[PDB]
Amino acid sequence: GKITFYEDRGFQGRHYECSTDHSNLQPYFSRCNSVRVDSGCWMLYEQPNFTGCQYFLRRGDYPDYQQWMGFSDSVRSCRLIPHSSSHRIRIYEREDYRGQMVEITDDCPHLQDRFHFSDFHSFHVMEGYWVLYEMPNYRGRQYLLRPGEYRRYHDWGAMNARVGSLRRIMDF
Repeated sequence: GKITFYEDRGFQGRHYECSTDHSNLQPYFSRCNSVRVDSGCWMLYEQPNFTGCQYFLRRGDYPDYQQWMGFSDSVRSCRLIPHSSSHRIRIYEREDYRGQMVEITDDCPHLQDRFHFSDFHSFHVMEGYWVLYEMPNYRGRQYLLRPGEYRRYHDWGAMNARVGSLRRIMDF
């Protein structure tokens, strides 16, 4: 993967070219107002050590932070997401994998309108990498889901349980 961060919008100012995970981008730039993703899928984080607001970016140009649904120009850590040939997630109605469950291997732009139940509080990522979104149609706060278990919203870095859609991460 290759991503370039720029301090000013429109791909101006101090820039940093990156091809790896970084827990601390502050030595290389103090603000990020535009990005060019040359290759790969990336999760950016507002704060160091993969904390704070999260943003999913893939191949393409982002001339302003609003284009990655940024809450500000802060980017202080990043993950290159590895390739997934398959995606499988279990979605549960209640915390700790209780209540109704559905198992999917595709994207879901609207959780509420699609299944047999109406509430979504825990997830088991069986295969691949996903982005969980606060609102329908892949909008709002974003949370990376990696293979593994998410018993309640704190496990996915949320400050509350609001969710609305789910997208597989695939190359771009």
